[PDB]
Amino acid sequence: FDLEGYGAISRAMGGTSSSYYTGNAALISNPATLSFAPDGNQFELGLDVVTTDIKVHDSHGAEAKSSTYAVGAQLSYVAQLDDWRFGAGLFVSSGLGTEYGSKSFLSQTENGIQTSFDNSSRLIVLRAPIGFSYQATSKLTFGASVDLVWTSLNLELLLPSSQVGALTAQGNLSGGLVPSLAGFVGTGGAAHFSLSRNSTAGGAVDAVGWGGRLGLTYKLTDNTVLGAMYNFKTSVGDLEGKATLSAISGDGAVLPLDGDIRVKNFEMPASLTLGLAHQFNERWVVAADIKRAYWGDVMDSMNVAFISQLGGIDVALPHRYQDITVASIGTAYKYNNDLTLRAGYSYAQQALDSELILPVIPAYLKRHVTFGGEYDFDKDSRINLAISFGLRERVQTEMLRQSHSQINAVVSYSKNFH
Repeated sequence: FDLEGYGAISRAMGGTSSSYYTGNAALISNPATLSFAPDGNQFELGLDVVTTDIKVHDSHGAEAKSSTYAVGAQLSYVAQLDDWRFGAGLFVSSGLGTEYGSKSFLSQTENGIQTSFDNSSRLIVLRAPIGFSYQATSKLTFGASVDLVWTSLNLELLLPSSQVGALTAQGNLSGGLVPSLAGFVGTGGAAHFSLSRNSTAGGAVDAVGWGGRLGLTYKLTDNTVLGAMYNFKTSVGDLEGKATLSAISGDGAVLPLDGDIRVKNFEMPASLTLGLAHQFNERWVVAADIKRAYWGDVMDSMNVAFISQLGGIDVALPHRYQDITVASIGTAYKYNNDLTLRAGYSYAQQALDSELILPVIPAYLKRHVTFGGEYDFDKDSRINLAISFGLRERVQTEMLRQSHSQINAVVSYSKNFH
């Protein structure tokens, strides 16, 4: 979602972030970094663009071709008040997700009828940090940040009867409606969710949250820095909106019901990263961070409740223990006095599998490989660059094979106010 450091610049160097100037994006990173910022007041201005490519194939020529793009932004201004550095920003990750069309084997009944229903998802995060960085000694900086959050989810899932069957079997599905139209669907049917309503005026199924953050740094040597930060599991609230469940019979008939979803305990990971920035040269600077996503850490259940005039349906997915580890290294050579060149590789590696291959919910990529530079044309104006690579992956276990990749591409601009 954003466990990739973030920063037009912190993206260029493998996602590294913990101990070196990473731009104003250190507000959602390590706010202690903001103390390595030029004097006066930096004003960052970022524009993100991701595209994503998913191929799903199984039981012969299953042909699910998704290929969306998303687009984010960055409006930030970190201001220096002596040893204090105050700052705030707006950050966007809008359009992220999937779209398969209503032509897919994903849009065929469990018995195999081509439905007109769509398979697609799209999320919109809206972080808004208020942060500070505090210079303390000639060797140690500290920073915190707190952010209001706002998420918006539209999605068009379809579940071939047997999946629903498995969900009732597990004890995860329930509700008035399950008995009632079990026979209308019938083994060989399918139910289909559609929370659309992107008109936020409607319901949209959206929520407000609160993230947190704080970190530090140590100049162990004069040519070596020592970063650490703990992102808090962001307390997202309930996603309440308006959706439309639609059961589908063996021969292709459709009952459209209209109600309200309430998604509960969408667990976001707390994370703790550590690393360093050795500088054995006045061009060659190199960063290396390890990150540990404190993932599954509460013993709740994500609870999706659909309530209609005709009764409720309800799904409860437990919070399995889980966690990931992103080893990220990055590099920035100074070709000249106006030019830095960055590159980075990073390898995430999660444990305990959790291989619930959800086509409409893409999975985090392990190997990333990123490049990028910087260029000055004003010295009080400045402009950063990055591109990263989601490296080819296979994941598969109903039987389903999926193979997908991602490709981020950022820009930002800092007009400095001395």
